[PDB]
Amino acid sequence: SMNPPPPETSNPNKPKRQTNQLQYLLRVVLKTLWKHQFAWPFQQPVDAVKLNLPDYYKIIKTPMDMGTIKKRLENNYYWNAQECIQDFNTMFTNCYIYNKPGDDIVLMAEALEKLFLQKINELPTEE
Ligand SMILES: Cc1cnc(Nc2ccc(N3CCN(C)CC3)cc2)nc1Nc1ccc(Cl)c(NS(=O)(=O)C(C)(C)C)c1
Repeated sequence: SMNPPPPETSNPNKPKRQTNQLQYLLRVVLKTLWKHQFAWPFQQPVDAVKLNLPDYYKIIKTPMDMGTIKKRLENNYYWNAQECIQDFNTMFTNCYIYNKPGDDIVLMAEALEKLFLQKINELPTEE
């Protein structure tokens, strides 16, 4: 009957940077996925109360979504590109853990993940 608080998106004491790689992760990677026709189920934390999935946050213990990633990038929350890439991978993996192969939600994640991988293949060299 309860959703957890969302993942952290603000922390003044956290070491953080703007790098050219992190800029690419916002301007290219996040922007490309966000505009996709299948983005919407991933644009905010899963509301497991509204979806009637009482097991969701009992099974998915490291939730992640693109709304959170977008805020983190906009706030320059990350230290490096790998931290942000990990958030995307957590989001995709969580989808495949929770759902059945071939479910619509899985097909949607797979389309986003394909694009993600194509974009990160061209992640620029740092600095
Ligand atoms: C990120 C994410 C990961 N996993 C799941 N899993 C999930 C599993 C079973 C359901 N239900 C269960 C019983 N219902 C009658 C059918 C769907 C919903 C979501 N959702 C996610 N987001 C999400 C957000 C908003 C909505 Cl409306 C949905 N619904 S949906 O998946 O059915 C679809 C997008 C295909 C319409 C999903």
